[PDB]
Amino acid sequence: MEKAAVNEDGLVIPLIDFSKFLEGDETLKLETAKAILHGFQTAGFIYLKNIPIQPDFREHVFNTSAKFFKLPKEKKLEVGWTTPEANRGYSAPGREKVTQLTDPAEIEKIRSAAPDIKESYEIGREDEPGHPNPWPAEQDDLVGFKSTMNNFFDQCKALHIEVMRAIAVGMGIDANYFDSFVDVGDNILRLLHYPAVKSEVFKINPGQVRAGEHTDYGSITLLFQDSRGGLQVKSPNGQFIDATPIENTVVVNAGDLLARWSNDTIKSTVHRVVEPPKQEDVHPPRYSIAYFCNPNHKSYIEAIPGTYAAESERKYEGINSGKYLVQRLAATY
Ligand SMILES: O=C(O)CCC(=O)C(=O)O
Ligand SMILES: O=c1[nH]cc(CO)c(=O)[nH]1
Ligand code: NI
Repeated sequence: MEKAAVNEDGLVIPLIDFSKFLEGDETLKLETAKAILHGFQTAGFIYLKNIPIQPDFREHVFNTSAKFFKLPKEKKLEVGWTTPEANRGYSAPGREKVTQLTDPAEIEKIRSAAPDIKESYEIGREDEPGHPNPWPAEQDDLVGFKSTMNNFFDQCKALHIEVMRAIAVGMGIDANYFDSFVDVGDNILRLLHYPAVKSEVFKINPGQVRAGEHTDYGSITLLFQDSRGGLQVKSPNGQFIDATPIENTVVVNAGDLLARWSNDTIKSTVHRVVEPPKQEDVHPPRYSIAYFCNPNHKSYIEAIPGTYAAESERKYEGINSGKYLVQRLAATY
């Protein structure tokens, strides 16, 4: 019913008014839920507008994130990312080093490699046994950092549950089917800062990007982006298409676990972040926030009802959600 957020090269990413799922009469609620599902089943991406998270709070959260990344290099490494099983803390991709152990076939590539021009900080739920968040010190500009981000984590946690309900309603299964699979909130709030960079850097280092192509791992990802642009989604014809920023929208995409969970009725689509499409000498800083939603780590993941007719259509063996994720997170090391 809304004009598509993206409509190019066979890639159609719908723009959906989420308040119509939450506040509509039964007919409108079903129409919206079906629009949401259909978006996931085709593009694997949707844009939501009029979500319960408020614009001025989102802007406060973006300012708060920007204050963290202005912190000195040493203060950010203090709260550094440790292990894949914690998946919490600060990181910036380093350049790989040639060493005595390295194979000479790889040396030409290692020297030419260009790491993503980004830095990140990841926050998990506060009360996970054995995995506390490495919070920075609450002083000067970072007073309120914790309470703000925990607040935002819980609002995104609520939105996750609501988007899965829309998926359930659109599938015509029990509206609350996913609740017990996602109620723990084993999610990851990834704050991202892509620093100001000269456009010539992308010519000097050919193949250089802001974020490498990938699929996300979990159920869904709530992606809040600023107005800079650069996010691209891969079309059915194999081309990366610009996911244009639209004010007060959240870009929502399915991850590999939901794809598998859905018996591949829902798509998990390749995406990346390159230079903004506009031509300029210097690209200003880009801020985004990726809230990775996952099934409960304890959840066992096998085909959702109504995603297959005969058992022979089930493409995948059952897996534990938690184990799967750590394998994805630990693979690159
Ligand atoms: O920054 C963005 O717009 C996308 C980042 C992303 O896809 C990710 O962190 O997984
Ligand atoms: O926890 C994470 N980290 C990174 C990704 C992909 O960028 C993901 O999907 N989930
Ligand atoms: Ni991603």
